[PDB]
Amino acid sequence: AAPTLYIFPHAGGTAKDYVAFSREFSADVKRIAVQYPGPLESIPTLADEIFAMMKPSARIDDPVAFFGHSMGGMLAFEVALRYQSAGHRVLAFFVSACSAPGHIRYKQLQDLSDREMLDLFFVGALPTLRAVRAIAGYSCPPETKLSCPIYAFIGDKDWIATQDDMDPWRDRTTEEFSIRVFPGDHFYLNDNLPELVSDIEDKTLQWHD
Ligand SMILES: [Ca+2]
Repeated sequence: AAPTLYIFPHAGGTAKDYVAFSREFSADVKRIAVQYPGPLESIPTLADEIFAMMKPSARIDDPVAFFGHSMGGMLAFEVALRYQSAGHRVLAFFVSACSAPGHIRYKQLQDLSDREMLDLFFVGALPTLRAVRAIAGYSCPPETKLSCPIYAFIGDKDWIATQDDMDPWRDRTTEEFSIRVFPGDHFYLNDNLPELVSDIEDKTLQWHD
């Protein structure tokens, strides 16, 4: 009777990084921050794992919504697709600082995890390098779409993800699409937390009943 929002963190991001984000929401929305298990993994296989653990947390009748920042955007989209095919009620999908899924698969994911030689044109760089491998191996067919509205959010000074690469998220939905630009870089949300959350909450409760 109260919608539940699933929070998908960025590559290297934990559920603890999204405590401040979740705190900004009122009691009208339930928040479940996903914690990732962590040259063997892809976005769809990780989404299959997340979906298996996540499905029992909400009843088939329960209204659910998804939020993803950066890599979390690709995973949240993939888990939302699985929820829809399973017959769940997906209200909306909120994608932040994440490019729209590409249609081709790049064979640059067969490089060794010691990409230090190729990167030099250390342990702290491993999570970012593993994400590049998962992103270059991630593709989605043009026909694969959600039947719920998509809300895109981007930072004006983000070079990793721009309005141009976030715009094709409109083709990943059968319904409404909206894109909002906030001042900031790849982690713009830290400085725009009240306005971003009030926007997500308003839209989640709007589609809820
Ligand atoms: Ca805050």
